[PDB]
Amino acid sequence: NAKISLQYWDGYASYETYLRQLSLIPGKATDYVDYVSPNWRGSIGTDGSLKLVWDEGSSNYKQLTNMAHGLGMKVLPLINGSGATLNTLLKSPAAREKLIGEIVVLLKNTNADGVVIDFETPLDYGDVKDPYDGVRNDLTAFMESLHSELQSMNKLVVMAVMPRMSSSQYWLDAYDYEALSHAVDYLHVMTYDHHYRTSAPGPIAPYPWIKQVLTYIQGQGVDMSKVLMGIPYYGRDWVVDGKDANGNPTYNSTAFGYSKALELADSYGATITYSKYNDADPVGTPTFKYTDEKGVEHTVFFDDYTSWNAKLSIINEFGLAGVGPWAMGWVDENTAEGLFPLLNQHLR
Ligand SMILES: [Ca+2]
Ligand SMILES: [Ca+2]
Ligand SMILES: [Ca+2]
Ligand SMILES: [Ca+2]
Ligand SMILES: [Cl-]
Repeated sequence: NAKISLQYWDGYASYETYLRQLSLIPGKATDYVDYVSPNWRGSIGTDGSLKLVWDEGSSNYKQLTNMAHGLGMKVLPLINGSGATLNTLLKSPAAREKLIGEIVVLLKNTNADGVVIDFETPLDYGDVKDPYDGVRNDLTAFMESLHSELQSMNKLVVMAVMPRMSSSQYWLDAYDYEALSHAVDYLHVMTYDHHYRTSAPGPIAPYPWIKQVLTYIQGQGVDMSKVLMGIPYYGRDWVVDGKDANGNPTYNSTAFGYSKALELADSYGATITYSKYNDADPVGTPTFKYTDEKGVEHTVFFDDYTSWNAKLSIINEFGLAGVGPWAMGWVDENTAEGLFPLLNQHLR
């Protein structure tokens, strides 16, 4: 009954932030977390070169990894990219070789346990009709070359992919989900940010929407026992920040953790309500509104222990491998007290 707990270690360029996040994991560490994924990515180049967040010969990477290893966890450095820079790279077979080589020397000069690839949209999808042109096959070739290489080193490969809902979403055609699922050990479907920073307010990851995404992914024929679902630790506070050139109201928002949301609702005396996404949403997502001292109306959507628990149940419905939440930086001591036991109940 043991499921995979992949935690994202978003310390960015701050060595102390990495340490502070580990220290926020209580009891026996392996009872809550299997893998930790640090975003040690500084910049990825056209030619496939890789630049990390600190100086060249820094001992930070080795020290942080031995730290996590001492706690019984495994480390999978997050390699994330997007946009034009990543499109040129994958197009070039030399640049693909180059990046993989940089990954190889990283896992050697760190003794890490593998890598989480996070190549996000925008990605070249070419013509809309043709579902097979663009960077799609070049991306697959990268994953297959990486998988072949790292598995020789007895290292793990996890790939974070965009949450596709249906066939009409042509801009996601870069992800050959079936072929990709065979080039990884785990497939992390990032089922969150259904509502984002400048969109209309709403649940960041509604219960029926996650199931909807996973149903599509299942339809592509991927092995669901290799799929890690996604869940947000953060919420969002939306306001109307103005107008566009055509007079249309524009939204903007700030992201925060579970604790901040509670303090907010308490400060303004707003009552929290579970927003049911539709008739197929039993528990729902917590939400509230308030008006600040400047007269601006705010709308908040976030996740508590109640909604988190309902969404984690999807692991049992689809027989998933586990969950990859984003991210530990959104968890403070108050949140951690109830969140980690909650994780242990579902991930055992
Ligand atoms: Ca992301
Ligand atoms: Ca296309
Ligand atoms: Ca199509
Ligand atoms: Ca208008
Ligand atoms: Cl943001």
